[PDB]
This record gives sequence, C-alpha cells and structure tokens, in this order.
Amino acid sequence: SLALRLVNGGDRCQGRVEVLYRGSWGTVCDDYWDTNDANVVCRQLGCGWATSAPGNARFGQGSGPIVLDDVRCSGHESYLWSCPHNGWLSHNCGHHEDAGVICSASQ
Repeated sequence: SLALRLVNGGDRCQGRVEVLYRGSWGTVCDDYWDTNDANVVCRQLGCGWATSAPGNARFGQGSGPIVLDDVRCSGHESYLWSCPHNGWLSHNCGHHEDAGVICSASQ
C-alpha cells in the first residue's frame, strides 16, 4: 500500500519519482539525489539498474505534497522510503526540484 511509480517519462521505467503516502501521490526533492537513490527505485520497480538520476524536474513538476527529501540510500535498501532521509513530509524544496530516474529497462 506504500507504492512508487514514475510519471511523465514515456515508459514506466523512467519518469518523475512519486510515492503514495496516506492517499496522495507526492514527489521527492533532488537535494542529495544520486544514482544510488535511483538504483533503489529502479530495483524496487523491477526496471533493473539506474542509468541516471536527473534533478530539476526533468520529467516536469508534481502537484502533490513533497513527501521525501535528502535521500541518502546506501544502495542495498528494498524501498526508497527505507533509505535515510529527513523524514516523511519534511523538506525544504519546491516542485521545480522534483527528482526523477531513468532505468535500464527504459527503451
């Protein structure tokens, strides 16, 4: 029921990262967003390994809440929200900072 998808990306394996928290799809700030974070996302979606982790709303801007920020994944986590971060709904971003991924399974 805590879910994740990629949107405005062209296939399911690349897009803006969004997370279903408490009935709402919300976004992820790009502040420490790297390919370790994007691997956790790609692995958790079954899209494999990450080819990049673009910041600056490269797949546009969400209009939900911003649900995660300062994500600092070791790389071995199952789910993005199990990584270290500043806690649910704690962020210092706007949606222009929304984080995205491209995965291997993207065409």
